[PDB]
Amino acid sequence: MSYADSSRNAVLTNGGRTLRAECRNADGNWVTSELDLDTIIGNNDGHFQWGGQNFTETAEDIRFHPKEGAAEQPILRARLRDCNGEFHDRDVNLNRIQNVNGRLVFQ
Repeated sequence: MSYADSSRNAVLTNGGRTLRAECRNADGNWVTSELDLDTIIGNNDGHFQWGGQNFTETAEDIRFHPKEGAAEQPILRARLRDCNGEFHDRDVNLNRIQNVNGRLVFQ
């Protein structure tokens, strides 16, 4: 499924630039993994782009929701600024992020 399947203590850090979460590895051990969103997440005029990087420079009000309601769906929403210079709150499915033996990687 995703890293969320075996992740906890998932909170955004650095102002929504770092995704910190504790995910179990292939052995079952809980590993604290951190993925710089700003390193693999981009904002395309109000649209999250997996593999963009530097989205935080055009993103504001970044709030991470690892376990959304009873759905426990990891989604990240923030205000995405467009090339014109406006802002529109968007949301992205962090389910793309999986855990490989104790590491967080986007897919």
